[PDB]
Amino acid sequence: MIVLFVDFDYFYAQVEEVLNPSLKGKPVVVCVFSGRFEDSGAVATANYEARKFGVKAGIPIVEAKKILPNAVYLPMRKEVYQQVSSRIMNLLREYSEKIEIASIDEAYLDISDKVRDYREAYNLGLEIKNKILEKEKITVTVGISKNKVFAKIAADMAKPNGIKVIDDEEVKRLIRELDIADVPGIGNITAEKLKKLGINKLVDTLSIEFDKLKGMIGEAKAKYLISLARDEYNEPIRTRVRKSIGRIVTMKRNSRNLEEIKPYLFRAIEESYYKLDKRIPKAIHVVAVTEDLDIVSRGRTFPHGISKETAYSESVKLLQKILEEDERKIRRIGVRFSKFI
DNA sequence: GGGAAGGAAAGCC
DNA sequence: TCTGGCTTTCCTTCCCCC
Ligand SMILES: [Ca+2]
Ligand SMILES: [Ca+2]
Ligand SMILES: [Ca+2]
Ligand SMILES: [Ca+2]
Repeated sequence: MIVLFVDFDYFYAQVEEVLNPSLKGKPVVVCVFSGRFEDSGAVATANYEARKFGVKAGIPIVEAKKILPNAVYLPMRKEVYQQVSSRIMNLLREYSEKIEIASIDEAYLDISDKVRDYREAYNLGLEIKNKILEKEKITVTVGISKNKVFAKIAADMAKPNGIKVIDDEEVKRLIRELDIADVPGIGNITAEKLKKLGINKLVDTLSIEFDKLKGMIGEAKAKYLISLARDEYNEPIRTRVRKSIGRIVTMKRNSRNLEEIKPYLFRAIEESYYKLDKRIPKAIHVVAVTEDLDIVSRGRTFPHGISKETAYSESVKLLQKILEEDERKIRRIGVRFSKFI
């Protein structure tokens, strides 16, 4: 199998640069303003001009401004990025019927039936990069290898505006030399548990007692890492279908007063229904982020679709259950719908 | 013994 | 200072079915 992975560069910030070319060369920071106070919220992303200074996804906007007070700060316009992403995904479908859209800016294409070797795969990658640059002015990084995981690692190694092939020989080298923390699916918590077992490389998971590995990181992640280390990871490219849609908002001030929370909860329901667009959910979950930042949720599944009026009434009962069962104040409140008909 | 199902944990965008 | 958002697996409990 030959997998070609596409990952758009500094996507949100780059789209803003495409829509306003005068921004190019300047540090641009895309913000997610929570509306709680002046500049409260976090950075969604920033272009490398800003990132090279530590301004990146997830840091508080206030911290970003301490680092680059003169950068351009723009509020996220997800809908615009989503429409642009959709057009690019449509261009990629021309290169393969087997495509897995993984996120707003990533796609895996199985090009096994399209090219004969990595030389041809590489040339197709260039063709794709040029087509997207021609049509949308967006640069991307392409990663090519024998499976999805290595195709993604290839992209990580080449971004931004790059292309890289990790052939069979290099896959074996990486199994021995790649920091295991850099393997997709291994976050800080799993990386710490592994470091604690002396596991710093994929190859190391083959010499540890399986039960010891499984007991520390779980059966699925252990089987996952071992399959990669054995160079036997096989996962087909599959069409993805969204399984959940929701909206969660930040309240002006923390609270556990039902009447004060309701307006936010109902606003989150309205926006969620707008985002469902014809999809009818059979399940609704009310999700609350407590003052200490913990996440609590209560849901209900119906034997039928949930009308908006039913979403309103059931959401209150679920929020009451959250308040009746938890003692903390709520900071953020929302809903999530799933189990579509 | 183990499949489902609810909610938390963890991962990545 | 900690936005928003989606997916998958984990842990626990029910019950032989969902
Ligand atoms: Ca990525
Ligand atoms: Ca990207
Ligand atoms: Ca990692
Ligand atoms: Ca049951």
